[PDB]
Formats: sequence, structure tokens, C-alpha cells
Amino acid sequence: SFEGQMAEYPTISIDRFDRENLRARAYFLSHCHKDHMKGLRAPTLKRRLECSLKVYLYCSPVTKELLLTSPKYRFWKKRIISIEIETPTQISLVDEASGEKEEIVVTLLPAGHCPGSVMFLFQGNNGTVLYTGDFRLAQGEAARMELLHSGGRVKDIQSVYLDTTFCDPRFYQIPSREECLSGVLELVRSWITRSPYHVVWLNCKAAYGYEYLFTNLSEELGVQVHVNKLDMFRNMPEILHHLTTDRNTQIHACRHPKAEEYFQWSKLPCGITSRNRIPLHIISIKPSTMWFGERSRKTNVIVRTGESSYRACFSFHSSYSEIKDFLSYLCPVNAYPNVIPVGTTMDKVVEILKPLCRS
Ligand SMILES: [Zn+2]
Ligand SMILES: [Zn+2]
Repeated sequence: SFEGQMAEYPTISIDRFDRENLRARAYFLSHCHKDHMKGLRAPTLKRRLECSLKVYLYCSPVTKELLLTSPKYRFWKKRIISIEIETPTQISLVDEASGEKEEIVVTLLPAGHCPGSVMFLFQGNNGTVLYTGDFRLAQGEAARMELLHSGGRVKDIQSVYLDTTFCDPRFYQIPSREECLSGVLELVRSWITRSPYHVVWLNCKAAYGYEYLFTNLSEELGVQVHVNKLDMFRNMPEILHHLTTDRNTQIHACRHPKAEEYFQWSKLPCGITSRNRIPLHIISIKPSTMWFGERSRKTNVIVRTGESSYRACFSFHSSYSEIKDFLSYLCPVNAYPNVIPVGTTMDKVVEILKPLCRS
């Protein structure tokens, strides 16, 4: 897994804040997932901060909002500089100990992974590098990103630090964002139009990224989504007005440590079985990655798992096909995997990445 330092600009730390990253001249956070925040509130880094007053964390406006909602990250409050998307910004890296100054230009590109998720394009004295963080980009998407181009053609990119979550031909294709939403929208409509007592439980992991499912169910069916907490979205109206803490809705994305046991007893995670003494009829819809081999005999994005239970195709990460199209297109000198998944090896991932790089 990425240990925070790119060879080309070793004095900045991205998405890793422990060990050798405690010496960084500047910090970057691609997105507000725990996987990418290791060390970010170690006492020793809070200490580092108080002594080195010229060290800052850079991220999207949305990532800043989501990080500064959580009380354990409020010590960052005055040391976070948000940079607007698609806005090449010059950063002054200064070494406190030696007085050495380096100048670097950073561009935040949308990563399509969760609210505030960005890729970081770095331009300075040691070549152009792209850190993707976690990303999901449809085929052709890189070719339509203006700031990956100079004079109509792809920039000379020395190195790409790439999300390789599904970097194996096993995961050849994954249904698109729009097919996944279409399949969930239709199942939810088919259920909740039957009677006011027919309700959906969206069984989502406790992590940013499902907001656009809630947003699109809410818009299309005129029904707000029940959630445990929405205070992270208090300064984010485009999301917030699709959510509610009011349990009087037919669409729930609430959570509870015993939600599975609750479901067995026709109880929603927020604790209701009934409305006006009438029992609810609950179905569970569990977003779950589904994939299809090269032979394109794709199946339904909805899969029924029991009397009242469904899985729905959903992915936070690019398919093998999307990774190859993205890297193929950029044709960097070097590609480095941000992760080696449990079922593959560094050797097999590099054997996939090497042919898509220059020469
Ligand atoms: Zn992530
Ligand atoms: Zn609920």
C-alpha cells in the first residue's frame, strides 16, 4: 500500500502521515477515507505541527469540510488550505532546518470516488507526476480532462501513482455509475409504490461515497433518505436536502451494530417496525461490487438474495478495463500501484502496468 512519498517529490506526503511522513514540508489528502488518513491524528503529528508552524495540509473544499466535522481532526482547523478543483496552484515547500525552498504547481482533478475525492497532478523541477488517490473514471474520461493536456495532447507524465484495487483481468468490466443507479431506482420504485407501508433499507458501509445514490433516489422519487447523522453535510446543500433524520420516510440508509438481527425481525436500524401501528414491509438493498469477464455476457445489476433481500452493483473503484484505458491513454514513463490486493502480487500488477507505459 502507498507509504505516502513519491520518488520525484519525496518532501511532500500524500494520504499517509506516520513514520517517514512526519518530516514532510507539506501534506495532501485526496479524500476523507480512513484507509488514506493513517497517522493523521497521531499525538506526535499534533506535536510536529505546534513546533513547525509552516507545515500545511492541502485537499478539496469538500474534503476540508468532511475532515473538520469529525472532532478528532479539529487541531487541523487552522492548518488546512483547500484548493478549488481544476485550478493549478503554486505551493512554496520550505525546509525549516536547512532553509531550502522548492516551488511546485498542483492541480486537483475530480476522482469520481466519493465527495471531495481528487487526483493530484504535480508539476515542478523533477517532472510531472499524477497521484490518482482512489478513482473511478469511465473509459475515455482521462482524454476529456483539459488539465491533463498541453496544446491538445496528453502532458509528458513521468510517473502515475494509480489506484489498482481491481488491477486484474478477473475484474474486466463493472456496470457504469448510471446503470447501477438505474437498477436501484427501479427496484426501490417497484417496492415503495406498492403501499405507504413498503420501505427500503439501503445497507451501506459507514464511509463517504453512497451520497449520489441517495441524491438520485431522492430527486427521482421525491423521498428524502433517512441517515444516522447529516451534520457533516450542514454546509453542503446539494447533498443535505436529499437526507433527513426524520424516520417517517420509505427509504432508510440508517446504521446500527445489530442492523442484521433487526432486519430478521422486520425492524429498521433506527428502531421502527411499524407506522400508525401498521407493520412495515422492508426490503434490504446492499450495494456490492459486481464484475463481468471480457466475454461481455453481463447479468442484471440487481441480484435477489432472499425473500426480502437484494444486492445492487456499486463500485468506488475503476474496473481493469477502465485502469488500462486510463493508463494506456496517459502513457507515462512509470506506473506504480497504490495497492497490491489480496489475490494478486506486485509482480502480476507490474506485468499488467509495464506494457501501458512508455516504450
Ligand atoms: Zn477511498
Ligand atoms: Zn432509519
